Amino acid sequence: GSMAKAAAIGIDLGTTYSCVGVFQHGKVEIIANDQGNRTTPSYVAFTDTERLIGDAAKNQVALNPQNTVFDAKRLIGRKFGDPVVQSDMKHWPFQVINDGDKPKVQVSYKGETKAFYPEEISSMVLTKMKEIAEAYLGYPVTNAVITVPAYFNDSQRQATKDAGVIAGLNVLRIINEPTAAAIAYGLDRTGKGERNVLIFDLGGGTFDVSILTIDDGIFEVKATAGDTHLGGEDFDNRLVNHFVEEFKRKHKKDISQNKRAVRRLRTACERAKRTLSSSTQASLEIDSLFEGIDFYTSITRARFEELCSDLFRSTLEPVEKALRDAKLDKAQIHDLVLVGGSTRIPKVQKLLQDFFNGRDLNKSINPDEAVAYGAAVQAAILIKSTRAAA
Ligand SMILES: Nc1ncnc2c1nc(Br)n2[C@@H]1O[C@H](CO)[C@@H](O)[C@H]1O
Ligand SMILES: [Mg+2]
Repeated sequence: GSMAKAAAIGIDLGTTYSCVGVFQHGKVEIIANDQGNRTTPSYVAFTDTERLIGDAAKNQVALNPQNTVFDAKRLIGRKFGDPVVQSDMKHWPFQVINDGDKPKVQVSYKGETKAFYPEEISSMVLTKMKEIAEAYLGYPVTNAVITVPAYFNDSQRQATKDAGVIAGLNVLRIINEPTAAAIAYGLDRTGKGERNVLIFDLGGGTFDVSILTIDDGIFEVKATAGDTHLGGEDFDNRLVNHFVEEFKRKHKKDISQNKRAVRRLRTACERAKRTLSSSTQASLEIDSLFEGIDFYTSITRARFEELCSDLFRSTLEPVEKALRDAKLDKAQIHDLVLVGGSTRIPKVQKLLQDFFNGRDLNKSINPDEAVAYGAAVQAAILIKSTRAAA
């Protein structure tokens, strides 16, 4: 009569990391990739023999900086002359060129110089997320919901759909990232009456706050605010500067000019930063860091919290601006939702909870997975084709 339908998937197409989920048997499964990772880097690398996507691209970035592309989401649907694009290009090791006032990334690939539109790079990341899902389900996937930031305009939304089409996906809908995080908690299923929800999204490179109103499952974006220069990478930079100074004091050597030693220090700092979210102290053990000197040290959570103290406190400024813009008071917020891996930091949680006078934070769904979780919930609703009974 009627063949069983393939499951639809939910994709969080992130600036630095992407995540895929599927809703089946009344629950969401966040799908790990073939290296066992629940999130996949939004990186594409180009060589003379291969195109690598995800963890394989990110793991070879150190020696291939010119031909490894990341941050395509900062370029998608924008003009080459846009001041945002011009500033961002100074920080990128890959070439960004001007093709009719549209940015393109130019790399060496399979013996030739090749330029790609940002949507083409994003389609390569979406192809990887589709293959991650098909490896778990064991059949081809066609339908997907893709999320975008709430501030994305029409051009940015259309370029995201185009990336989906190039990847061979049928895009069911483009949904806002804060709306997807709210859906993950079922905040649109609480029935009649208005609810005000604040989504606190602290990423690798940016911070976004959104205030939504939910009335009978209908979402309205009331206010957005943030900081483009505040994320997990700034906390990593504070630890790097701390340990460079520490090596200087202990061994009377400045390591800051050996890229490999700085990179090995930064990699270790980011992992120590993660350990400090669960432990009160973390060890740093690097062999032959500089001039055959082993660097074995530690950092307490109290010292890390002091190093980043100004940065953590500055997350409350966009919260107050969003509340003024929404014309609401903090007591009028019904639910607080955490998004992004950097929200696992205990001090960040404490500051926000203290600001909202001890209120509980929704953090039960892994913050790096909440957006994809909500996108997978929506994807399963959008493919329903039930015919009413008499
Ligand atoms: N448990 C964690 N505690 C502290 N930080 C974390 C954690 N997990 C993740 Br993931 N991060 C950081 O989140 C950002 C995601 O782009 C990166 O800067 C990661 O370092
Ligand atoms: Mg995100």
